[PDB]
Amino acid sequence: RCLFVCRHGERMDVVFGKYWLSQCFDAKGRYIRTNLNMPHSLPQRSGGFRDYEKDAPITVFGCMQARLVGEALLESNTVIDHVYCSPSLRCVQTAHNILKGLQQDNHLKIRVEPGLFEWTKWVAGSTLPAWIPPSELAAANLSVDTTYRPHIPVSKLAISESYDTYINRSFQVTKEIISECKSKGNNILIVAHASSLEACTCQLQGLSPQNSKDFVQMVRKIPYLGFCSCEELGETGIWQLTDPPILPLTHGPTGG
Amino acid sequence: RCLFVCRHGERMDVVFGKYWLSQCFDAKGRYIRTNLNMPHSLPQRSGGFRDYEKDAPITVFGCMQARLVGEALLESNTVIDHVYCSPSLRCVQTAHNILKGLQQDNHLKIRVEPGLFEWTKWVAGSTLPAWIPPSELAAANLSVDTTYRPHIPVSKLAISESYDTYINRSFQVTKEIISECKSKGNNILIVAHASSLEACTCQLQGLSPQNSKDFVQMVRKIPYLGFCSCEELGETGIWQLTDPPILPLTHGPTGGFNWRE
Repeated sequence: RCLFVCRHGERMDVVFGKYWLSQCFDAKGRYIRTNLNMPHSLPQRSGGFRDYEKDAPITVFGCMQARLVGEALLESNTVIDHVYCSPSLRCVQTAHNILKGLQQDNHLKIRVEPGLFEWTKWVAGSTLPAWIPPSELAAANLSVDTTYRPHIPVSKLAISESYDTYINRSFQVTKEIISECKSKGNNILIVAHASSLEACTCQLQGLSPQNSKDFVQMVRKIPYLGFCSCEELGETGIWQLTDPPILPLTHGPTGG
Repeated sequence: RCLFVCRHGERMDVVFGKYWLSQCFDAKGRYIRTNLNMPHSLPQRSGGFRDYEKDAPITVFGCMQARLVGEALLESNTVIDHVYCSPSLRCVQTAHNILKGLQQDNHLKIRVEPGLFEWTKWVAGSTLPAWIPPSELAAANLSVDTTYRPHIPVSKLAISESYDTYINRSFQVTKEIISECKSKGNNILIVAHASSLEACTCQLQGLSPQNSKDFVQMVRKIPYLGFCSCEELGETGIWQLTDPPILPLTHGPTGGFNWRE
């Protein structure tokens, strides 16, 4: 009956900049944090830590943003039956932290859906990020479903894809998600990107999509852990926006 | 040995603005939070919620900033022997949350020192904030020492004091703190305001205070939980700024549009 879509939390490569790896990895490739907003450790990646550069983790405070949202869901008695995320490490980690907040991290298993990845035009670099595969994510103590069959496998995503291609895959993927969850629980959570909130829901509400210009402008409105909800109207496959089951989250920078 | 001075955590009245009380208290004075960065509850105050007007609490994120600082101190095996704070609720709550991170919120008792309050020129009106007295703080789940006799009681703070008066009293209170702790511990933590980092340590180190115009520019640069450290050279009474025993803490805002639709 309800679909919840939310943006990942605060990024290491935004707080500490594009050259963040320079401030936490030494010449031998040892992780040595230089700020309390950096995690105590980062999982070992199969391609080495240089894989972090196009696929950075959330910060300590990004983890907290996510946890507070999970706690809010719990306090509102909002049951989540199915949870999906983009393959980006920041989305997987946001989902895992929401599950911790919800006290469901030992029960729900996150379905990693490469079809939830953001518009690949925004991939900062020549090629797609070396996403940590679900088996390795589960090994890094992220509550991921290793058996989930993705609607768009990683190899079916195209670098620098068109806007129309991006929009199309969002709606199709969302519809496939809704369909497979249909008989098996009421509420679905998708943890993905700012673009996902617009792209996953636009045609779902029966609205016409916007040009890439209006789209990019709408995407800039979404805060970290920005959270929206839809409710299915009868059948139709038309969903209508609803007031979210939880309060919004707003904080400033450490500043100074 | 070491003197640590830090700024309080993120303020409710900064994030949610001057009129935050109007947002979260109804006409009957019931607190109803409207954002996940607002605490689940707030302490009852003697004069009702309007006492918050000039004395705002920290946010959920402010509590976490302070907790992480306390956790970091624990991880560096930095033992805090005495802890003082400004009588401002934001400073008291910050110090309490640091003690929680430090796992000392049952052992250390915070010494509320009105002498650590910021420059009184920054208080609007002709009256000081209605600070929660130490007895009522200890009662409101904040780990304060009700036995502590302040160096500068509330009554001894001047309304709209001059810059050099603020700088002098900061110097004087810090020396008095240092002196009373000498027999009993090695490390002192002061939890206060942006202005406190320089005001408490400048003359201690024999450095000249900046003019009040340069000072204010310097002050706005200090982040929430910004943390500095002075160390004493044996029994000389000579103090010098040192690298702090912990890492800095930096994060951004939620971003996007503050308000939609």
